[PDB]
Amino acid sequence: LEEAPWPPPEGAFVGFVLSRKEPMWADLLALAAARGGRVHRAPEPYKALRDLKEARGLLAKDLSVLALREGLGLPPGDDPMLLAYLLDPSNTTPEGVARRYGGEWTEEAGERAALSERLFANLWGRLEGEERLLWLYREVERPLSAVLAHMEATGVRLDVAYLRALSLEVAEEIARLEAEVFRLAGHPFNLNSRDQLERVLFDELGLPAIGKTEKTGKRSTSAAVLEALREAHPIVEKILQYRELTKLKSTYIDPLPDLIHPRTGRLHTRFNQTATATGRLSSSDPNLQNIPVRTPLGQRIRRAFIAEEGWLLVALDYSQIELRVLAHLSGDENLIRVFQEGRDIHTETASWMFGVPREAVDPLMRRAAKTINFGVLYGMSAHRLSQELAIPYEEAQAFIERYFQSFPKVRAWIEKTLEEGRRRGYVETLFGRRRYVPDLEARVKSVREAAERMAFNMPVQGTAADLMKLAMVKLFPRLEEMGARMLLQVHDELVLEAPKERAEAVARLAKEVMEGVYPLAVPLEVEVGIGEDWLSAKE
DNA sequence: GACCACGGCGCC
DNA sequence: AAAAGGCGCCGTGGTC
Ligand SMILES: O=C(CCCCCCCCCO)NCCCC#Cc1cn([C@H]2C[C@H](O)[C@@H](COP(=O)(O)OP(=O)(O)OP(=O)(O)O)O2)c(=O)[nH]c1=O
Ligand SMILES: [Mg+2]
Ligand SMILES: [Mg+2]
Ligand SMILES: [Mg+2]
Ligand SMILES: [Mg+2]
Ligand SMILES: [Mg+2]
Ligand SMILES: [Mg+2]
Repeated sequence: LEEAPWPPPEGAFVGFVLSRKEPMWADLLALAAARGGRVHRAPEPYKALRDLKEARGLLAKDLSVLALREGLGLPPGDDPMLLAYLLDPSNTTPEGVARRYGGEWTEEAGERAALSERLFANLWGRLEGEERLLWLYREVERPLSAVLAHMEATGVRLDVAYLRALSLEVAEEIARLEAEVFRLAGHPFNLNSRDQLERVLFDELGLPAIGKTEKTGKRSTSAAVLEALREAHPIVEKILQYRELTKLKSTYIDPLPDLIHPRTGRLHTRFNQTATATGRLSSSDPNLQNIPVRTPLGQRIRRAFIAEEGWLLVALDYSQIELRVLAHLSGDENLIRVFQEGRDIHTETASWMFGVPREAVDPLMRRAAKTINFGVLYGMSAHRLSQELAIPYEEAQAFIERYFQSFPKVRAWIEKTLEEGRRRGYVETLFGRRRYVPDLEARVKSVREAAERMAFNMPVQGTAADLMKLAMVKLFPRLEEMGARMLLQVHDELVLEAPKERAEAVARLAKEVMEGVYPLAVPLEVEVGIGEDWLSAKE
């Protein structure tokens, strides 16, 4: 390309280099643009940002997030990553996409701009005739990138002082647990080392091995194995308690307060748009899609996520979402009827599990039932189910039979999906998002059957993901108009922040947008809560 | 200081 | 651990 002075003309493709991967934390080291046989390199990258109308190119959203951080309204536009991801969701990195579709991801901005331009050309050509993938690009992925940029640049408020205090309390309880473990072992060792713990449990103490690890075949010390050993030795329960506390402390309580941004005073995640095999988003640096909520300490941590002074959090969560999607995809009359009548399969399963009437089912019990309901749907074994429920194998086997007997057209949809997947090489969501699964034709049964579970899960999980993405794209401009903010997405949940005076109105509108996004053969229902913290907003 | 593979585990 | 699926981050162990 012919070198030309900055600035580029409108429509140019951008290339940029960051000091680190996270756009909220990165220094913009270089900026360039390419169009019409020319490359334009910016002498001063930050000032040069002001010249662009949109970020068009590889990782466009990251540049937009940095621009928004700097107080510039620079929206992301075309991004070859999104085109590539729609063609094949194994396309997740610019290194891989570049190699596959015509170039090399280097560390120079001008080369990145040139690459973006030519990749766009080639990938756009590949989507010619792919009407359904093109619809996803234009109606979902491209506009969603703009929404995600705003979410990333906004961040969420965290009660740092509360977490710092919590750390000190948890540290004292961890000390009590570890001291007991070492007493019971008869000697100290590194309790954080599963290799050292394996030797203590299975060699030094008398305990029976229950299972083996996947890659290296060591005797497992997983929570599932320890659960099976609860009655065998007092050290086991102490280890389980130690694990719960150290997991929460090392992953959330200690690291999060150190990640507050100096300018915004908030915690900023990244929402990765080309990261999963099914079309789900992922969240990283830090992951805010796995904040604890199940246990009492986990709940205390979730309460640290709070609204800005004068604002409230609004949390919205699709009810039984993958079951509703399954009803639509499979067309099972019984399942469709369940949702037309307003029943709750999670509450029903929970009633059976704990042997209590539906009115007696508490939230933790219902959570337990969700694990069981989705476990069974996506192929859990009777053995595993029997162990997790602590019921005889025969009882677990029976539950699985009746589960599918109740909804007969589900297994037929699974078989049809797998057969088409074998022929075409891919399975697809309602909207035509594809996942390639070549191991459907594997000659090794365990491999093939694992592939089958991945394959029939994808249309369900992916359709639910598509629906949420479409809802975000529709909702965002409405929130902007009301002065509200979209903060987080957690798969089938959104967390918004609204001025107190408008929170009730925002909650109502968001619920309606989400429920009416793309009507199915069954109603979509959305549960909504409002609160000063994330935990209180979900109750 | 960094990378990796692994086991393990937090969420959906 | 066991025939649930989908993620990212932890510390360990080993290395570079
Ligand atoms: O926390 C637990 C275990 C509970 C404790 C175990 C027993 C304790 C008993 C104590 C008695 O005193 N389970 C986790 C629950 C959260 C979950 C989940 C999953 C979700 N999905 C998919 C399917 C689901 O539709 C979608 C969104 O998840 P949710 O929003 O949580 O589920 P939902 O939309 O189906 O139901 P809901 O929103 O109406 O609650 O993600 C899965 O595929 N697998 C899961 O395990
Ligand atoms: Mg839900
Ligand atoms: Mg949810
Ligand atoms: Mg209104
Ligand atoms: Mg190891
Ligand atoms: Mg792993
Ligand atoms: Mg699981």
